[PDB]
Amino acid sequence: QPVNHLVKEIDMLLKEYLLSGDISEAEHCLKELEVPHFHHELVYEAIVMVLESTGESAFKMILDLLKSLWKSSTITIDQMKRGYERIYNEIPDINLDVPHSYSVLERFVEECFQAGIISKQLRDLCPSR
Repeated sequence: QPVNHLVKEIDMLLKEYLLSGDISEAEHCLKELEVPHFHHELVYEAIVMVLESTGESAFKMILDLLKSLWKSSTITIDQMKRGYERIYNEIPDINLDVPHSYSVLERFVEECFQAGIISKQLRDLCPSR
């Protein structure tokens, strides 16, 4: 299949963040991509990475990145909503691939709500509930 160059760049950005811990680098690289109508894909891929990870480090790191991106006006409400809704749609299959993903997703969504970055409506739409 042909390369989706932008998916590749978003995955590289997220992996570089998880490996380096450098939130500012991640933010700057996202802005340099200049893809504000594909920020739903950043959100989607970031949450999939949390679901696929082990231990707590990726969960916290991705939480902190999404917190900063929302709070800095880098992701619009529509893009944020669509990223989470895309995860909510695909979670049955993600959960088959990675058991107990419903519970990880629910914890992640609750922590995002506790951080002020998603509406109560969007939290409540999580199918784990």
